Amino acid sequence: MANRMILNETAWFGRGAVGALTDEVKRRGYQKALIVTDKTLVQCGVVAKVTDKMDAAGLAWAIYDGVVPNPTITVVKEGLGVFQNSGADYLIAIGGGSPQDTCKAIGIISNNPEFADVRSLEGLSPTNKPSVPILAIPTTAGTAAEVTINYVITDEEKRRKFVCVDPHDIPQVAFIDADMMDGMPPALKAATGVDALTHAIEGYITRGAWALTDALHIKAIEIIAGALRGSVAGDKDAGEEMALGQYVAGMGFSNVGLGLVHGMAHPLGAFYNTPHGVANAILLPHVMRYNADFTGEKYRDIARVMGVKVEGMSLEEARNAAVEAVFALNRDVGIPPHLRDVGVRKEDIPALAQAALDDVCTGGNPREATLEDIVELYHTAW
Amino acid sequence: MANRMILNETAWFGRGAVGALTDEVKRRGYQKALIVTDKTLVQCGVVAKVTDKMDAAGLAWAIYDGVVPNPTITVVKEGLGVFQNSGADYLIAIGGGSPQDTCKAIGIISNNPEFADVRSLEGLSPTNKPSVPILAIPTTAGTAAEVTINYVITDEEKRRKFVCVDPHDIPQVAFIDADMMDGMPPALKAATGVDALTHAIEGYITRGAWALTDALHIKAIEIIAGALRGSVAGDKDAGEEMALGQYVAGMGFSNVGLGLVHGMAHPLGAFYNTPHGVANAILLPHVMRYNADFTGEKYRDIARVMGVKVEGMSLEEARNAAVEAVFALNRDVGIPPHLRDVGVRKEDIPALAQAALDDVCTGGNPREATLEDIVELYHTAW
Ligand SMILES: NC(=O)c1ccc[n+]([C@@H]2O[C@H](COP(=O)([O-])OP(=O)(O)OC[C@H]3O[C@@H](n4cnc5c(N)ncnc54)[C@H](O)[C@@H]3O)[C@@H](O)[C@H]2O)c1
Ligand SMILES: NC(=O)c1ccc[n+]([C@@H]2O[C@H](COP(=O)([O-])OP(=O)(O)OC[C@H]3O[C@@H](n4cnc5c(N)ncnc54)[C@H](O)[C@@H]3O)[C@@H](O)[C@H]2O)c1
Ligand SMILES: [Cl-]
Ligand SMILES: [Fe+3]
Ligand SMILES: [Fe+3]
Repeated sequence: MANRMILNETAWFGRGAVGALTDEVKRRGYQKALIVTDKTLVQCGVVAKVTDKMDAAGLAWAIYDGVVPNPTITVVKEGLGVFQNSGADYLIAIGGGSPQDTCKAIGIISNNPEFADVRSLEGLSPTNKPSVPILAIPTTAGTAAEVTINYVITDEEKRRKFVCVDPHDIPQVAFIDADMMDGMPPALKAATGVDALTHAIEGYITRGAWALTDALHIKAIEIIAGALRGSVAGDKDAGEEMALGQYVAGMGFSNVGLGLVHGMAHPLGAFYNTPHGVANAILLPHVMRYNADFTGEKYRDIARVMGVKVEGMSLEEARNAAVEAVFALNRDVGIPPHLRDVGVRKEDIPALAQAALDDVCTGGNPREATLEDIVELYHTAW
Repeated sequence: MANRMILNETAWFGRGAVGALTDEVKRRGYQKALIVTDKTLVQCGVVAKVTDKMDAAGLAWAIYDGVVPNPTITVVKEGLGVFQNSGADYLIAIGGGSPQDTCKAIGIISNNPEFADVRSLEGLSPTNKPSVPILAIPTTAGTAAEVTINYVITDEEKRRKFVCVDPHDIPQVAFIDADMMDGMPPALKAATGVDALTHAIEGYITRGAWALTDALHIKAIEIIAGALRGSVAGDKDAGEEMALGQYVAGMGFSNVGLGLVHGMAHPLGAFYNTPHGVANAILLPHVMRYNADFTGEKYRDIARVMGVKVEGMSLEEARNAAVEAVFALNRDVGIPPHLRDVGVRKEDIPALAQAALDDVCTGGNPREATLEDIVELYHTAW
């Protein structure tokens, strides 16, 4: 079959890309905006960075900083609520995947009221109308939610993180600039960073993978690999690189899927509020082994673009170098090696496994996985 | 400053991507389409490939096959005309850069009546409204007009081919499938193909160049370089590869510019009806030389991805390998080596040089060029 690609029809890159917002707004005559964000972000004067420009440019805006890490259906509802009573024309998502994924949720439902519940929006959410125009402004080195046609919400009730995929999510314009992301504490940079790396690697070997997708992913890996460290260390230049690499990774996996690393990470989110960045970080290497054999020459390239001199290695050799380069990075970035460090409980392995087994992302894994295979993984990752 | 990226918000790739058309139209309830095309394409049962699917899907369509190679203002007017009298909800561009560039022209003017002239639309076209939704379906290994924000028109009167640039031009969906391109005779595959390679190389070294754009271009070069030959010799899989590479190149140069090769080729089109592809083809290597020194390590990369073992080479060495790899391909592909072979006159070089000096593309050249410098070029290319 043919492959479909869904990208931002417009996107801005580099320190100060946020400056281009006011004009994008004008250029397309929007009247009022609902800013969807964190309270942490508003307090740290990050949102101000945008509202201030909007103010000077005389642009109307209202805020909703109700989002919390791992956005729940109640948050999404509260937002839709705030949205419906603002004369808001569009929305601006300032923040990581949470406020951004929340924002996409709000945009879709506000036009597909049909799906007010928000369960009914999992998988390929059967929407008939494109979401309210949304401007994405990421503040983290990961998610790439600014380009992906997907959002994940948490159903606290059913302690399970569910993924929603719909080409109707996609922002009209994405503003990617490290200036908005400089605030990230080291731990946060590392976490989001590795999430992006995870995104890149899982998309390079996902099942839908093909020419364009592979090209994008491998490049993203390359970028991420050679900068996450310096960024976590503070090098602002490396931060700008990260900002790009995470975005590139999104251009790919969004249009092609991921794998178990994400499938085995979501349940971990829903179960212990384990930061996605950290979850993937911990699994990734292990899941990579579990996948090694079903990835042809892939890992060779992965190992290469990560500094490993894969020259003269055997495919098996390379496959270990790759998995190892990863382990190496997490350690060098401060991510705990085991799930036991992040409070995962063995008595839950069975539950999680099932949660993962079902999770939408899993299907994209190059190597089918059985409940037991996964159980095995969670353990050997504990 | 920041870099802005403008891509297709939606694109389909692969043999049969045209199949996804009917649905797209539906998933976004349009009503009627004006097919902008050739007669050659019509007679060759190529447009049928689309009209047939639309008919079966019960989609209304009207055709306009008045386009000709290197489309003139009169053609663009005649089209706008036919369009303004059809009940045309949106338009579908089936064909190379001509029917596609014609189509974008028609789409823009039909919403920015302000420029019914078509000179008043050169450079950064000051349009205030986005063009009529246009679905691009390329039939050639080049142009990439389906993703670039620019169309070029011919002012037969003031015989000079002028480039028009405007983010409003951009098609809503692009359908890239080698099935539409299989008809290209070898000389055509060759010509359009090298045009694509030309785009990739020029965009890789154009002044606006940066991270994302460098990545895209270098990948495109890689793809094109490794398939054009096979495609021209008949390999359908090589054809599918080309289809992608040319599109990829578009993703880059559209958003960053080109250089002299295109600036020196346009006047050649306007003057002698020289196929854009063959013109670029002939110049390219020469212009590359004139540029070598102002392209850092760029050529080294170019040479590599073209099969050149740039291993123990000096930057000078590599730079020559690159320019050579090109000469090598043109030959292998059947493109005449001198402008004299394509009827270029030596009495006119001064005219052309001026024409090129004024061409919008030129300014992107990494090395400033003077009228005389260009004259030098046209001569050493004759
Ligand atoms: N389905 C998928 O493929 C996929 C992929 C990636 C992420 N996700 C989802 O994305 C979310 C992860 O988002 P996230 O990692 O950005 O975190 P987040 O936004 O959920 O939380 C980040 C925390 O860091 C703070 N923060 C955010 N940006 C900051 C900045 N620039 N400076 C200082 N502090 C900042 C916030 O205030 C917040 O407390 C999860 O909900 C996850 O499930 C899904
Ligand atoms: N601004 C830019 O960057 C840029 C880049 C490339 C070209 N251009 C312009 O675009 C045009 C280039 O168009 P083009 O060379 O792709 O082709 P075209 O459509 O202009 O003309 C192609 C000719 O080849 C025939 N043809 C096209 N597809 C065919 C197929 N599948 N099978 C058999 N015959 C086929 C057509 O019938 C026509 O006669 C030129 O007018 C050029 O000036 C601009
Ligand atoms: Cl108000
Ligand atoms: Fe993730
Ligand atoms: Fe061209």
